[PDB]
Amino acid sequence: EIRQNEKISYRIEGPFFIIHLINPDNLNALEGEDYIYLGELLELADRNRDVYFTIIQSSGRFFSSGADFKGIAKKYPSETSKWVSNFVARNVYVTDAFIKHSKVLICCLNGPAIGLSAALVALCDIVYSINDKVYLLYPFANLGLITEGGTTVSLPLKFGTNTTYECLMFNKPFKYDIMCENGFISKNFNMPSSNAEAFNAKVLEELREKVKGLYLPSCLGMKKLLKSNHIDAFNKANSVEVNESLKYWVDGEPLKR
Amino acid sequence: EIRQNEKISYRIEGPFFIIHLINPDNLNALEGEDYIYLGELLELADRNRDVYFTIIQSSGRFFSSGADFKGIAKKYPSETSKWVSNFVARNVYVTDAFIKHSKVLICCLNGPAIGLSAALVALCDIVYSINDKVYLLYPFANLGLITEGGTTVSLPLKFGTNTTYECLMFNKPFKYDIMCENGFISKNFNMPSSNAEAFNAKVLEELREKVKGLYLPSCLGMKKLLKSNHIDAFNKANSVEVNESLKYWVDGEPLKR
Amino acid sequence: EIRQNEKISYRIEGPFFIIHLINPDNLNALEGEDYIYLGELLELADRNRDVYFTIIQSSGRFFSSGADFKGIAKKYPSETSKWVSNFVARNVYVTDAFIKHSKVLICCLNGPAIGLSAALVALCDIVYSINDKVYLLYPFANLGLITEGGTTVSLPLKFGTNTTYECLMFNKPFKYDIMCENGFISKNFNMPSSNAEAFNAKVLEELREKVKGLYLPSCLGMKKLLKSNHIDAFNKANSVEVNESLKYWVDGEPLKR
Amino acid sequence: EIRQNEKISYRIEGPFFIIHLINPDNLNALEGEDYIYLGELLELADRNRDVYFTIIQSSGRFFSSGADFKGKYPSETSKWVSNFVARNVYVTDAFIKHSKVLICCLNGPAIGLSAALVALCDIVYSINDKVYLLYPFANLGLITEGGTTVSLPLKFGTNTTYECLMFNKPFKYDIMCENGFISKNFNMPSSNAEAFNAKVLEELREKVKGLYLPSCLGMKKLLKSNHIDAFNKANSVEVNESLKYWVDGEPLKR
Amino acid sequence: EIRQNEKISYRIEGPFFIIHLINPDNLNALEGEDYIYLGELLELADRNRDVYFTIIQSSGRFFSSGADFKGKYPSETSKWVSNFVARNVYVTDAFIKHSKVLICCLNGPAIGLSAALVALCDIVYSINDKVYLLYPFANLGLITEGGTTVSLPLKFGTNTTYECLMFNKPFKYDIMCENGFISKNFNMPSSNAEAFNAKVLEELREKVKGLYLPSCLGMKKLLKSNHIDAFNKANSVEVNESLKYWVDGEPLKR
Amino acid sequence: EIRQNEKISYRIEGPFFIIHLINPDNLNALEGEDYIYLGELLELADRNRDVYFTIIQSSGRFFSSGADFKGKYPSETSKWVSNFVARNVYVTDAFIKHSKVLICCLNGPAIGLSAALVALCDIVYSINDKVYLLYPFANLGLITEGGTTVSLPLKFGTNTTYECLMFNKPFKYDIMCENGFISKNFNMPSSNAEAFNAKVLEELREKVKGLYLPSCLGMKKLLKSNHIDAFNKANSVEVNESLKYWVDGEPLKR
Repeated sequence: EIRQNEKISYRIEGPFFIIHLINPDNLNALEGEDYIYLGELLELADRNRDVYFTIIQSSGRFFSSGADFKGIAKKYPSETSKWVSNFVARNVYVTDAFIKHSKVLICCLNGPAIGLSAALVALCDIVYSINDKVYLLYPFANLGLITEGGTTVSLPLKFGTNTTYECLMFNKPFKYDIMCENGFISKNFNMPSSNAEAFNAKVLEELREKVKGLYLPSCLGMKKLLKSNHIDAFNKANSVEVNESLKYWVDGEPLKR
Repeated sequence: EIRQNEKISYRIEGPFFIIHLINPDNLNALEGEDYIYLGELLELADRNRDVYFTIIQSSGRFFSSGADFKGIAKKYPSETSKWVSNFVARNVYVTDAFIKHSKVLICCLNGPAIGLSAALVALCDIVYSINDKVYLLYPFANLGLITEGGTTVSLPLKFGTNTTYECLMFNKPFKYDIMCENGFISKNFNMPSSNAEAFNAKVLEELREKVKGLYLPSCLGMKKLLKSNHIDAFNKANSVEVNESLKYWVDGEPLKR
Repeated sequence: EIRQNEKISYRIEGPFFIIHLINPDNLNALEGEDYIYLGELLELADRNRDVYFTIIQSSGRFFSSGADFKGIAKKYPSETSKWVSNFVARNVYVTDAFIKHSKVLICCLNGPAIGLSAALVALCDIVYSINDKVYLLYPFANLGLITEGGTTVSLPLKFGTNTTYECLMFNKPFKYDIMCENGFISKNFNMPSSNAEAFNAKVLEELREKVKGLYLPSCLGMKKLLKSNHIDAFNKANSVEVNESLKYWVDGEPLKR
Repeated sequence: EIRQNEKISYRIEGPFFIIHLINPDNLNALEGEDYIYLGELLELADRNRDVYFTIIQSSGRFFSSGADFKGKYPSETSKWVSNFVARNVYVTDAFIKHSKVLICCLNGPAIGLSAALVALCDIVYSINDKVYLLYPFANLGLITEGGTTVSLPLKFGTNTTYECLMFNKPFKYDIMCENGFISKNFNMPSSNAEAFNAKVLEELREKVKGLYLPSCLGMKKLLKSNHIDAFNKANSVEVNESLKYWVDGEPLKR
Repeated sequence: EIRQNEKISYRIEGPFFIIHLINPDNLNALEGEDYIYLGELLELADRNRDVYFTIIQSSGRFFSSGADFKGKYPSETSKWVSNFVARNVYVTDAFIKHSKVLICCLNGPAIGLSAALVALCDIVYSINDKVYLLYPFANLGLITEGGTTVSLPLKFGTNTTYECLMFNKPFKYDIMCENGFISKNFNMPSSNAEAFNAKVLEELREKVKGLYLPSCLGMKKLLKSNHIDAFNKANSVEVNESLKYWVDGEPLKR
Repeated sequence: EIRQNEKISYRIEGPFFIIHLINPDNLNALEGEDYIYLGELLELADRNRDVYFTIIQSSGRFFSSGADFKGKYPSETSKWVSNFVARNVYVTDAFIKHSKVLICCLNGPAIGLSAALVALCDIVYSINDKVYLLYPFANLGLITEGGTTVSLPLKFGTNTTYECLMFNKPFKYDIMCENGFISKNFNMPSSNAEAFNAKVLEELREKVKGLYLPSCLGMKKLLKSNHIDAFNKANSVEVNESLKYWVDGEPLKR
């Protein structure tokens, strides 16, 4: 068991643990406590012996527009203490939940993802797209922040170093063509952008077919070995990213933007 | 000198040590002792001061359909002792022979490669294809096994992480288009699939031309430096892969499949 | 301040430190002291708190034809002492200046680059091309040398391992199509090959536009994290490359070629 | 520059940034917000161009008895992310990355997270041979914290570290000496940490005469690169792997 | 659960999985299939949810004199892959990856591959000051085995390791002590390994009282990550690089 | 084979390549071209198939007082690249990569870059307990050189290394002993380095009897892999980061 969250649901269907972002009217923008809740759902999936795949699905036109700004609120003895509790803690936890996850993590990209949400997409093992209008945007340079959610490692790993610099330094999107040219997207479903619900069902239908006849413990044993290629780099980056962001928050520049 | 093997021949032509898989009627399926023999041939090439390139060629419609199942046979005090001797020993040795090889390793891909044979293809420095119908298949999830022959490292390195997951988790081939898009194949010769013999000769003809005027010790000096990028990762993966496979063999699941 | 160099100029325009190779009649071939001067200019840019981007531009039909052979000259107690002073010292210094540079390094590729110059291009963060006729050539195998300027790491990182072997082992160029397929070039300006001057101005015009509204310290903070992915590998390669080249120089083979 | 804290003071004397734990009646036990305050002070020292050495000094009979166990959330996970994870990752990182020479004046025992911070210092001086470090994780139902995963095997050896951590035994003075953890024992009475503290500073003043202090920092910058990756990896993994121990509830019970 | 082996017994007592080498008349020399059996026992202990400590004990005057030299193939390479490579990579990996706390009760000397396994244990207790470890690779015409490439410099220092390995000299008790390799010397007569073994278990029982044993395993899991990559790399390279020494024939001659 | 050098001789005796520093009147201080010559001699030894051990011996009261400060460029940077960077990266690399067993006969103190080379040797023997190593970088306005960034913490411990380097203090005999840096102290009078040198060679001759010498090299090849990456990284970074200290001018002033 776990508390209910009106913005994120989950369910289990056979070997699939399915997480669903269900706040399309706000483009599935997520507050700090929602990122924590995502980590807690990954923990549930990770401990469930019948689960082999964790599938993240969303709703409406965006996968997620990223961290919900409105959050702010109004209690802490310093600006540092405040940002350690609100930003550092949450980022280090949810990023670690993705990095360490032992089940096969699949993202169903129904639209654009931005910011920390787009970082989490880049931490997934497999990504499927609704159509060719999807993109990922990491607007750190425009917001006065730095890399988050393991993007320091994942973006050069999955898109190449030179491409990563052009996108990050100048606040440009990783568009569909860049995703395709780097094999980031394993299948494009070519469905209308209004059709996230049908897209999500179609991915699960194909997954049910694809797992027939496989020995699912092999999937997990192979993931365990594959994860060892970059696990150290991801764990180092996570700690450094969250601690180096603090000067940007405490300076105040992101609040201005 | 070395014993003769009716399934694998070798010869030396100038700076080229040429290994030839010559059992096309059985799709060049290899038994454990044949993988060991391949390692022994690599050792011969590696110690020969006149050799600068080790070229692996095959015959018929397949490069190699992988490990020969028929092997089985019928002596060991436990299932563990049996699999240590038959699987662990052989895999750790032939994989190491490829990883450490100091001469430029070139694979002439005359058709599909499967399993451990396809792992060895991914350990080569340069790969040439007969035509666009070649593929590599790593059927570990269908066989109830895990990554072998350094594929834990080589597949993400040469095909990208997300692509590797889609292929390995779901037992899908790395097809020609994926090989091309990742620069895995350096030249496609576009010859008919029946023509492995002519393909093999044509590769060697072009190689004779390409080495004219080069200082061949530079080739080896550059390889020695390039190998240092991933040598530690490959050596770590080899040990872990062979030892982690044992539970899959001892459990018995692969024997069923 | 710094001494003047008739072959290389520099200037500062806002957040841009601009280095210009200005010897088109000799294809911007560089002598040892010119590589050192490039390192000294990078040091100036690196220490200047108003500089966020270091832009390297050239002139005429070549970006740079590489190390200037004529150099030779005619004083050293041994061949080793001579090559330590003339080759090892200079390479280890200029390569380190590129590896450690904290500002965003952008290369404006107005034509082909060869040898050590082409290595430096591969160390830049972002590369823009004048048109599709550019290429990089690393002629080490024809010259009787080995990898230089961090190419041991940069070429497999940015072009893939198998491609790198085909190019380096056989003295073949990394052509435009290979650069494009690996995302090495962030934008091709598609201008006539005679038009380096207009190309250079156009890149700076677009850069002025692209930085509007960005928090430039974020660019540097992100680079600092991204650089940590491969900094150890580059520093190890630099030391090994320069010291392993000595036997090739002292043997005498490169002097013959 | 920074808020006041009744339990921790600081001052600058020439090239020395001196942090002083000043709550000897409670054995200098620290709450979560005090560890955060320590990180903030390290940031001040790190950014101060006149500072070359950061010296951490305490008071009374203990250096620090560790986290103060006396010292709104939608779940237990959310609570422990905010109270344990956040604070540990931040103060540990502040020590790991610190660019000034970090010197600990060990006036008595240190326990737990405080003792982890002592093991992150570059140089340690002891008041006398009664000092020890205790990492009581096995008795509390916790795991390694504050980079001890890396620092203890590095500075005390692997086999020694297992005997001490697995069985909740102290790293005593003799073990510290035999591994060169303590650079000097001042052999002074435990009833006067104030004199000890002053004597260390007096000897530091003498030792820096004639040195080019930027060389000290340049050397530290290179030396730190030997294990910086390992420490950063350990920090993320330690804080996240502890959560199951807190959320289980076992530490609350102990 | 597993076949019987006349030379090696095992039993479980509470949280302790106890492996006992019981062939004192042959100094507990082990054949290839016995090293494989040891790996199989470690796998049993590793998978047993009630086990927290794996204790390796022996008998008589030696812990183990190493590989038993008293103890069908198309080539010499094929033979040595099956007899040496396979067995060494498997038993070494079993030790490297083991998740339970591994304790060695050193009742006398250990030699060769057996002494490599002692250096892979987390904690080592000695019967008395007459124990030593000998790695006679240079005299046998072999190279490092059982992860000694990593473990010996890690636990004894690099310079010491070179003096011992290059010149076929023992790591004696004083060297073990000075490096903290031995956590406790029991100072008991060599004529009674049985009493030593019982005394170690008695003290372990006392030491675990009041501890949360899952913390022991959680801490080991983190500590192991410091050198796990190095050990796995060394294991593959050691076994494969030995082949030229066996296939040359030089060890057969010595 | 190689030019003569009045300050450094060499000879081969069986499996031993013996390098002898022979300028005791100037405490065997070495100029830049002499460090280059040392690298060239190591290359000779490394390529000689009959050589298994490279032994470095000196003369008089000092092993070496370090770089000789008594001992055309368009800039200060160009000058220091040619005179300091080039020479340091080359001789340090020669030591790091050397495939033969490197033994240092420490007849007296070593300072600076010479003392860095001593810390790169595989085995060190001392004439008596008066030897020390001094790395006076903080007093000279320089930083670590010759791989000391890695070797000193590795062989003496991190905390000890900081006390010595930050405060320009010697690594004395007792510190060398306690860390096992010295494999044997010969306890001979300082007035006869020649006898010391001969005695070391006599004992080496005895110790190699019955050994398969290719095993020594095979073992070194594996042992070297533990830290080779760290040493190569440190070498590039040390030489390049020193430049600002030389170009500033601070060392010239000291």
